[PDB]
Amino acid sequence: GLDAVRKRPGMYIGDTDDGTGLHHMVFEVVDNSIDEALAGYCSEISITIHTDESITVRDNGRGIPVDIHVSAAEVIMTVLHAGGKHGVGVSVVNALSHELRLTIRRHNKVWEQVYHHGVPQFPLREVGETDGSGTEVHFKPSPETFSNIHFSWDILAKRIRELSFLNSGVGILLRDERTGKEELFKYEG
Ligand SMILES: CNc1cc(F)cc2c1[nH]c1ncc(-c3cnc(C4(C(=O)O)CC4)nc3)c(-n3ccc(C(F)(F)F)n3)c12
Ligand code: NA
Repeated sequence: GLDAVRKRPGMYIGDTDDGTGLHHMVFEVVDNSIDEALAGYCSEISITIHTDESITVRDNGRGIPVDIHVSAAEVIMTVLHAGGKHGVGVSVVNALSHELRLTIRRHNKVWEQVYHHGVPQFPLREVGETDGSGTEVHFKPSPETFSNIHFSWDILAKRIRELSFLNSGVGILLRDERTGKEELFKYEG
């Protein structure tokens, strides 16, 4: 389970001391929005660095399926092994965040779930009406995992430029609330 991730984090997320693992936290979450853009359902992605060095990734895709009739969203946020025999998954990000809030806008409803170190505080639950669809993940990297909790504008921006070329017409906004800086990365092909 996620306990093993918390015990050997660099094995899952990358080096936790040289900046690799910390920024991989963002890139693992973002990859899901990129997949949603490649699928043709997402045209806007934003990545926000907050003053407390937490991160919000938000997209305007279909939203994670809820599939309650344990929610599908809880499965993808908490299960490490999908079964059987590259890319570690958002469950690793969850395990290594001291708190993470997932908000889904889908099928006229807003669903949310909160976790601490990957452990759900409560089940995914509906909390209101919405007119959009999409997914938002707000995570706070664990300072007990990363001795340096500070994000690098240059590192994120370099990777976002590479990502932008893969999806023409998909805007990726990088917003740094620590400094007031923001930049829209948008490739037109
Ligand atoms: C920050 N945004 C974000 C994070 C994350 F962490 C997962 C997703 C995400 N944005 C998404 N937007 C869409 C999907 C999605 C929706 N529907 C499918 C389905 C399809 O067949 O295309 C019906 C199964 N796959 C992916 C999604 N999800 C990424 C994984 C998953 C899922 F389905 F496994 F839960 N949803 C994510
Ligand atoms: Na949408």
